[PDB]
Amino acid sequence: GNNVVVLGTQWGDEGKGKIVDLLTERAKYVVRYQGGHNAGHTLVINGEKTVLHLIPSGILRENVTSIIGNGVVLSPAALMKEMKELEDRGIPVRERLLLSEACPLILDYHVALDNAREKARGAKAIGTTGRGIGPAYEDKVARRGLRVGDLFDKETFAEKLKEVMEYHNFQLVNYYKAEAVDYQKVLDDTMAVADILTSMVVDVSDLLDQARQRGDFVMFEGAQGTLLDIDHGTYPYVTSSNTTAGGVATGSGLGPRYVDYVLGILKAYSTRVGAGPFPTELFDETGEFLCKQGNEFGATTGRRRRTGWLDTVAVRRAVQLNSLSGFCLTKLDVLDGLKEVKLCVAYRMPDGREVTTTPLAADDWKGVEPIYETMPGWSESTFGVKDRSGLPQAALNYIKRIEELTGVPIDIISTGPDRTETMILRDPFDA
Amino acid sequence: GNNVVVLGTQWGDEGKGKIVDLLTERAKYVVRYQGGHNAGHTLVINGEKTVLHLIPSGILRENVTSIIGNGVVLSPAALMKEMKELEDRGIPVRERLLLSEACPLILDYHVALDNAREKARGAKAIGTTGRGIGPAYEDKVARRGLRVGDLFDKETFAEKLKEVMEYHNFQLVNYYKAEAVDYQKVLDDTMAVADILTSMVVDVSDLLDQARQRGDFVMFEGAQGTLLDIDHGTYPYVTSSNTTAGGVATGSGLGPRYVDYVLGILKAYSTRVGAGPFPTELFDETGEFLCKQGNEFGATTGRRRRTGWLDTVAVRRAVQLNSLSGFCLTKLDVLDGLKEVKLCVAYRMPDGREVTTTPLAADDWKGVEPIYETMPGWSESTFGVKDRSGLPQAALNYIKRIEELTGVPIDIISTGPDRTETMILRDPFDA
Ligand SMILES: Nc1nc2c(ncn2[C@@H]2O[C@H](COP(=O)(O)OP(=O)(O)NP(=O)(O)O)[C@@H](O)[C@H]2O)c(=O)[nH]1
Repeated sequence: GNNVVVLGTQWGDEGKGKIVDLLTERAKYVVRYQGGHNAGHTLVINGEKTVLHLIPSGILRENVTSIIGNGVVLSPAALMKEMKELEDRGIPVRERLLLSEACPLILDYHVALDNAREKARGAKAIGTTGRGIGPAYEDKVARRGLRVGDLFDKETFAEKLKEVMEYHNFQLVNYYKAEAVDYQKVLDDTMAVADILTSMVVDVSDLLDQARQRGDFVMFEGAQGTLLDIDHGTYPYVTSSNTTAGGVATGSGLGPRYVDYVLGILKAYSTRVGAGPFPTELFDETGEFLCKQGNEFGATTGRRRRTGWLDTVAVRRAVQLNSLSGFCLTKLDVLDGLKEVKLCVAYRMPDGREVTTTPLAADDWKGVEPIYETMPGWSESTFGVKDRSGLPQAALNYIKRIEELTGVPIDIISTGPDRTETMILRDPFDA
Repeated sequence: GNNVVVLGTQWGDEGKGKIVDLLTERAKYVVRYQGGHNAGHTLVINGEKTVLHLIPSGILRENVTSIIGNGVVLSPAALMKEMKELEDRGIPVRERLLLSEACPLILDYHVALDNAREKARGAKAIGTTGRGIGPAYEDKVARRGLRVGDLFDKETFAEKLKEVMEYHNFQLVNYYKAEAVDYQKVLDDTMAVADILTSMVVDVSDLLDQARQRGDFVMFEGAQGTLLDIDHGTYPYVTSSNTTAGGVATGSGLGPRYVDYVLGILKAYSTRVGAGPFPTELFDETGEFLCKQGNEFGATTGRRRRTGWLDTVAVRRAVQLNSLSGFCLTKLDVLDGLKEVKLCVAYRMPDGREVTTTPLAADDWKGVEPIYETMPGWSESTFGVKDRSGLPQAALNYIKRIEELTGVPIDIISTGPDRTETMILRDPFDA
């Protein structure tokens, strides 16, 4: 179809950046519709390595318009830093990047709440919560937060700000016993960029509607894993926003019936970062092997992610929630050399009952036994292969099986970090 | 299509109850996916007139199953009230109703927070003092709240309740200087009906997928007006949750691509309750005529029910947001007797530009002048008419200009309050 959605179908880290980058070469628009400054996309800005957490990689492409829909919470501090880093590198950001007037603003006190909460709520251990995303979403639903559009009328901005801050400072001092955030500073910091921020504001919904009508290629990229969905993920080990493809309408303004193709980035094996149920998890040699061959490390205070086999049950849930059109399998090569490969085909419940659906209504994941299916592995490398013929039969059978168990075709296969190492069996846009 | 979404396209009060009752004769499943206990649907049963704000109207039907999706914030109190009302009028609710374990719970403290907030700074203003929908949504986003699914583990429920009730009581007492909320009571109030609740629990998205395979008729029911959507409405004069068709996916777990038809309920003229932009508002005898002849005097639900001409510029935004498939024009009869009739086709901006798209959700709305296209009216009666030949050439001309300005057909036309006072040109289910 023409409106393409690309998201992670598991618990994050599916390896979606390369796919996103490759699909941006044919797209007219790239739209972020959820999350905040946590996109995590590492790019090579002419020899120099750089990560982008807010601005879409489509920004590097000359004929592409990068859009930040109302679903993304925007820290002005974060955008300016990225804008400057990019413009410093020759990229004319301010003319390829558009924002919604409805984006919720993340200010100092928002981050302050997070920092405060992690101390008490969590503990003195890897408590990386410095961001302020959640609090921004919270103020949004409580109808007490600020939006980019509010910057258009300064007088009111200041009044609105003042009120939300006294409310927040109260909690900071009298409940968390943290410092208060200074009002004048927030106001001055924000007013300092108000004209920049609102100069990039556009009527996003109408814009996208015009593109749809003209048949332009529009790519919607999700930043977090499907199973981290606040609503359908594994509560409470979920993020502050909806991550499923259904979040595209709300977070961008485009109607639901306009999603043509939903590309689900699927990793060959599974990983999880932190607490949460993970039935296929491996606590042995094979695990350690996936972690090593896959380089499943943080790249920042990395404690080394949890590994395990591909969970077909877990993936069936994501097919449902996202109405997946096809998969893009990644890291197939990471498995190169395993005498045998496993894939969970069902969960066995404590009572004996076997299921193809993931746990609901309490009766938690606490005791699901994974029913695996053992496949022989392959020795012949799959790294770099650019055609289904370079792929050994074993590799093919495995892929073949995933398709059968899910009922969704693997339309793209990734076999290396570079863009040339990619197999396209269908193509999201022209099909 | 088998999956039908139905909602009002303006600021509510579009006359959708009748349509929903109608469409409910073919629906196998009727689902609520957004908001809370502010969805007023009036009905007659044991000769008495009963109003439901939570339970789906389809509860009257026998071979229909009603479902409250995870998108609805649920108040046990309000669920027991309606439940009992129906049990009393001989309807086996326990049998026909189903609920998501992911529905956030609304407890007394949430109502306290809401009430404290508006019955405070700026008493005579616009904020809260009511149902407690925003606080429950907020707890959900902060991830500190309780879900229907917590009722299974009664032990964990009681301590969880204590941790969160401690957090709000502090707020209530110290910041609002208000009565705290007795924990023992809330705990006792929820235990009293926990078992009742957990029995109605089901995996909703798994259930909606099976229905989708066997071809069952699923009607998704919207509760508020489209232009009141938290994100895309006439902010700040907005409601608590999302009101556009975008929430069916996040709100029920149904994949976005599986929505077949979106029916937008559309009143033949405009109304709005309370504060807020309203470009086509009347300040002459006509606005008084449309109110009196339309029974809009704080009748169905109001207090400040302003009246005006239909706004195609606003209606087009509604088309855009919901991917409208077809319109159902309601209260055609109200315009019976008018000399002329008007439609807003463009907004003149205070500067001077004449636009056709909704100005940004924060611009000179109170300062925008609507451009109208006038049309001859009809002395003949439309009321009661049950066949489009029986409608006057003037009427079936107005009908066509709406079609032509919105670019969406009107598949159903309501000519009076009786169920039989309806014309179904197409039927969302067969389309
Ligand atoms: N004359 C006339 N009355 C109508 C028509 N459709 C509905 N009504 C009447 O006008 C009101 C419409 O309200 P109702 O059908 O309850 O829907 P609603 O209150 O808009 N639904 P919600 O509040 O959930 O959006 C009712 O009092 C109803 O009897 C119509 O086409 N013509």
